[PDB]
Amino acid sequence: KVFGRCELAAAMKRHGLDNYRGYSLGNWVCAAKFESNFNTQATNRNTDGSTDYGILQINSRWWCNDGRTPGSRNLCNIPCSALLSSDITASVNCAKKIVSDGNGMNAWVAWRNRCKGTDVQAWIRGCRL
Ligand SMILES: [Cl-]
Ligand SMILES: [Cl-]
Ligand SMILES: [Cl-]
Ligand SMILES: [Cl-]
Ligand SMILES: [Cl-]
Ligand SMILES: [Cl-]
Ligand SMILES: [Cl-]
Ligand code: NA
Repeated sequence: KVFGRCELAAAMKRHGLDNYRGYSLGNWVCAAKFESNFNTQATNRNTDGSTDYGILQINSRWWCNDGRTPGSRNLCNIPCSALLSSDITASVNCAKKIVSDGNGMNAWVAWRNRCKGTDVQAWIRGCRL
């Protein structure tokens, strides 16, 4: 599924991400824009052989099982395929664990490089929320 901007903002708010760990909804929408362009089926292979999955490009090194990432963990206790669903519940629940891990949203390098410190409220501007 390719979400619209305000469509995703609404879905993220419905699943309790808005101000989760103090990160406003615009932070989460911005991260999803640059990680996946709002596409739930986004995948990207890392140089180390891990893969990133879904709207928030969650990595198989730590967070999900894809059976092809040696020495990895599965701390969200999900198959990485769950992260590609039209239903964002598994991505949101796993993102809540990642953002609790100690470095907040810096876990998402695209958030650090493209969203952090910017006017992230622009990402939810106009949306009925
Ligand atoms: Cl957009
Ligand atoms: Cl915001
Ligand atoms: Cl594996
Ligand atoms: Cl594990
Ligand atoms: Cl699995
Ligand atoms: Cl959803
Ligand atoms: Cl933080
Ligand atoms: Na894994």
